[PDB]
Amino acid sequence: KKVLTLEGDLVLGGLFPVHQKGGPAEDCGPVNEHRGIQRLEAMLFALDRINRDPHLLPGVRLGAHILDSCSKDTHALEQALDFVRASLTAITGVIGGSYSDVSIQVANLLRLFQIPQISYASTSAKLSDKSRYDYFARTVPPDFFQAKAMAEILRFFNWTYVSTVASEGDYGETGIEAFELEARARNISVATSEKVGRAMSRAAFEGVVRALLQKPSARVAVLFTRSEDARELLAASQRLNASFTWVASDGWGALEEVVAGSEGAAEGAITIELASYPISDFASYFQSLDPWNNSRNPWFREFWEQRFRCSFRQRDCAAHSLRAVPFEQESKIMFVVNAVYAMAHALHNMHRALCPNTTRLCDAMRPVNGRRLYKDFVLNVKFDAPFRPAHNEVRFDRFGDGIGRYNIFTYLRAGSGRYRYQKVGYWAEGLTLDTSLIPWAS
Amino acid sequence: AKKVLTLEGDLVLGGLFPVHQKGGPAEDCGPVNEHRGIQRLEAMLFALDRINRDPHLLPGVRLGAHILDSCSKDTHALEQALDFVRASLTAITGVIGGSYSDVSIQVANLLRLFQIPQISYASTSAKLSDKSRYDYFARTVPPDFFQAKAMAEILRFFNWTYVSTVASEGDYGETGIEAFELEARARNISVATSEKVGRAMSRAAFEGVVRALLQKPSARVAVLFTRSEDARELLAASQRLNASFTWVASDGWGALEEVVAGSEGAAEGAITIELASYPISDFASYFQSLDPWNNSRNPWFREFWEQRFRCSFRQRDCAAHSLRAVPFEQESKIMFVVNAVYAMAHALHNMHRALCPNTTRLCDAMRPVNGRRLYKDFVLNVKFDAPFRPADTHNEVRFDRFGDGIGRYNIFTYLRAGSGRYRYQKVGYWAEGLTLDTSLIPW
Ligand SMILES: N[C@@]1(C(=O)O)CC[C@H]2[C@H](C(=O)O)[C@H]21
Ligand SMILES: N[C@@]1(C(=O)O)CC[C@H]2[C@H](C(=O)O)[C@H]21
Ligand SMILES: [Cl-]
Ligand SMILES: [Cl-]
Ligand SMILES: [Cl-]
Repeated sequence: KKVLTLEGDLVLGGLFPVHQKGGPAEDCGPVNEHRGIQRLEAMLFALDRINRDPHLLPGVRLGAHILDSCSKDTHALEQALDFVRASLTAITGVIGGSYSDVSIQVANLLRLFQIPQISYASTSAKLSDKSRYDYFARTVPPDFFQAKAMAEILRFFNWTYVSTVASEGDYGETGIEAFELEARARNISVATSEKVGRAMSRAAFEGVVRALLQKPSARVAVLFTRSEDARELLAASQRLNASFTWVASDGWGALEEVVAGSEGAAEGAITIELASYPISDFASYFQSLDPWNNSRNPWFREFWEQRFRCSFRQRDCAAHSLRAVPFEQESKIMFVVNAVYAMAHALHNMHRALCPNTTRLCDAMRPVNGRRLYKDFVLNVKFDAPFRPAHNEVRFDRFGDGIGRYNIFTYLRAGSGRYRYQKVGYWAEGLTLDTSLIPWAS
Repeated sequence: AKKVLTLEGDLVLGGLFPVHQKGGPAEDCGPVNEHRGIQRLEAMLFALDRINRDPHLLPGVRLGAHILDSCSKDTHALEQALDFVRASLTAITGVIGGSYSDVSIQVANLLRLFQIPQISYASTSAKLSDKSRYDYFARTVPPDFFQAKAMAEILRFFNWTYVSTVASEGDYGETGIEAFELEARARNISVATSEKVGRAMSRAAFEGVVRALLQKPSARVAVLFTRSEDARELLAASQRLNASFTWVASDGWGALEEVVAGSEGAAEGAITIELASYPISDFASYFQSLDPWNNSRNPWFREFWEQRFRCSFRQRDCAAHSLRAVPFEQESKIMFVVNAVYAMAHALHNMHRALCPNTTRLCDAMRPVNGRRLYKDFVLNVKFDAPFRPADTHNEVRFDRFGDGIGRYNIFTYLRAGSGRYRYQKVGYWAEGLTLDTSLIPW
């Protein structure tokens, strides 16, 4: 498989779902544009800015070794061998992965070589356990909080009889387990609990929907699903003409790919995303990307062909521009940039203590000690989030986690007939909803 | 800790045993583990000696060992298991173990990256049957769907319809109880409460579990899918709180003495399960003849001796003891250990017969052994009479399509015998249907 490599004095590993999961034979399927390509390019954008920052590692260039997880933990683990083979390349730290199952599988390999790891999207509560994930940190909070936010949405609307659907794996199952605990504490009962396996068919999704219809009093379906599972569930529901009030986690969030083609089935859905903002300079950087000037990204030409349904062989790709089309910044881009900066700040603070007389890598950091870097620097960073709007701070808590803050969205059909996500609320140690923005709310 | 049991050979087999219990929050390794630790490790060494003398099983190919200690911890086991792959980055042809499902899964994730076949003698988690994830794993034991079905059938037989469940956190406990619950539901069995035992539970936290179970006085039956230490500590807490429960426990508790020792009263009337087996021949004699001077090959034996006879070698006079003098109860899964080692030798033998026909020695075609072909073409197709089987038995060793063993279990009850001593009695079995006889059950 191909790899993205950038030269530096210290090299940061990267892990992203550049491609979707493949079919029954192949590990890798189509290019994953939003949570794959954009997130990868956000890490490249962050590295470029750090490398030109006079106040952050002025004498230490940050390189990269970025791998594709193909949205599959076993494939991510096979790729993750490149990070450790230079110990039986030299990787100082790893940024990634996205999926909780990928981050857990990778963390269990990285800790064996004391490589620090910072995830920008893995929300599984299991990852908060430092006796098991002692080299793991994340810029995102655990789903202990997300599950409360979802139980409280149901409690506010008095939805006391609901069904649940969880993605098989750490994320979905432990997320739904936390949701169900939090719902029972607020006297919300569960009609049925469905599961979506890691290799389900389109007909098997229709089975899930039929199973949810077997309890007609439960109109509210609570999802702790991966985007693809939310997408297929919704497509199955459109096909069987089933109507549900969806309440879904960040896996769905405010992704257009989830609802595209099943807008009618999704209408009225309440979704959650981790509280974030779009990073302004990232948008001009991404929209400038060009298949002729972006050779450092080995998956960019395959992304271009898919996005613009063109062929470089057929010479019909140049007519397209990311400048000439609309740009929707993926919700967790801020978390990617914060993870790269958190690692850069940690190495900078380590450099200040270990190399006081030079801006260059002194012998004390040849090589970088993984234990010290994680325990005494990564966990202790505290800085103002870069490219933030006119206020956020990057830091890790005692479990190496981010802050439990969430945005609440609703999926609606506007007066024009066009569909959109609309921010209707917020959760941060308590629920705040603006019912005037929810079309079906009284 | 960092001791490794090494034995030279033409082909080296990796080994993995919980030679020590898990330590406290500051140490990876705790006290030496006699029954599921020392005895199983010794059973592998016993099998290797007997294979290495056998003229019909690899006559010109000596099998070596690289045996590691998991310390009953999946993170520790995996740090140790790097030894198995550091060459492929001495060469390891296949691996025997581990015991705990979480250990076996963690190691299988690593070994498959290097196409290293693995055979467990005790990990029963259904997750391990998934060949999209554990394509180099096989086992001499069945997956826990069968154990969980057997448990739901035991309840249904006695009309125990409102019950409680206790699971050790992880892929053995949680998935075992989850399977049990689906089988119990279909048999009109309800669940009062479901408790989880965390990996770092305190004496107070176990008492909290007992009180959580007491909050439902209608449910006197508690179904356990727990690791032996969790069951030991839950019984200890029940004894402390004068709590009375009808225990229905998986192989984790099984027929272990250590689980019941000191909590006999809280344990009395327990229905426990173990995988169907027999004590093997020659091993009882092999184990009892072990001394701190002849057994230098096992670096953990002196520490086992010190624990067993409650003495110290530094202070001396530990020597004036013998395993022959003390009684010997062969650990229930010793047969699975020997079967796993023999399964690998037979797969290696059959591969040798096909790829090296012109010599009894290791030819080029097996220099190195191709792990993918070893697993797919030979390990999955082994079929042989179980070594050291008892008189007038037709036990065979084989694997199904997915590398799993056959769902056959023995059912036990924990009772006070006529001599006043507390003990486990065989009162039934499950092999595609429940057979138990009420007569041997005192209640
Ligand atoms: N929070 C998730 C997880 O697996 O931990 C759910 C699905 C996938 C989300 C994302 O990449 O934005 C990440
Ligand atoms: N069957 C178990 C498992 O973890 O899969 C339960 C606890 C431990 C048992 C044993 O070593 O005898 C093994
Ligand atoms: Cl990923
Ligand atoms: Cl083990
Ligand atoms: Cl245990």
